[PDB]
Amino acid sequence: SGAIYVGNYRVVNRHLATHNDWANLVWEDSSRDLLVSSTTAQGCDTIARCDCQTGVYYCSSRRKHYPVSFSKPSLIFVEASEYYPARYQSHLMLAVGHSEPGDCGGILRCQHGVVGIVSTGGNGLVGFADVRDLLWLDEE
Ligand SMILES: CSc1ccccc1CC(=O)N1CCC[C@H](S(N)(=O)=O)C1
Ligand SMILES: [Zn+2]
Repeated sequence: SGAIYVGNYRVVNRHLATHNDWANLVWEDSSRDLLVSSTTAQGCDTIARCDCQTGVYYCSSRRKHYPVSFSKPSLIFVEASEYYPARYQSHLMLAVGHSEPGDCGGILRCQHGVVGIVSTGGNGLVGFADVRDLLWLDEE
């Protein structure tokens, strides 16, 4: 579990969105595994606006933050799960790092701010849904 709290937005994995998230929906995209809902309180996270390929992510199944090198946002086949059919997830970045199913939501960050959240992984991989292209998270 986990979310990004920037401005009056809450960014979560679409597959982990709550009823309250759906009832206060701003934007969602199944192909990216992302959903954004509106919040009453202002958040403290800042979004990175860069092309970094090195950063640090939080792994809840180890209670640890790990430095990682990650690929550029791309399309990558993600194996069928209880949440989506076998398919091409977009804007996804891969790294070598420990991950297990409930780690979705952990933040990946670089020197510029939050880069994205854990969405996939496996056999020593972890994948992140990028948010750096969502410029509207910084305003209104
Ligand atoms: C950290 S996820 C993980 C880790 C180790 C092993 C397996 C997984 C599960 C995983 O890859 N899933 C299941 C939840 C839905 C995502 S997604 N990206 O939204 O299609 C895909
Ligand atoms: Zn950066």
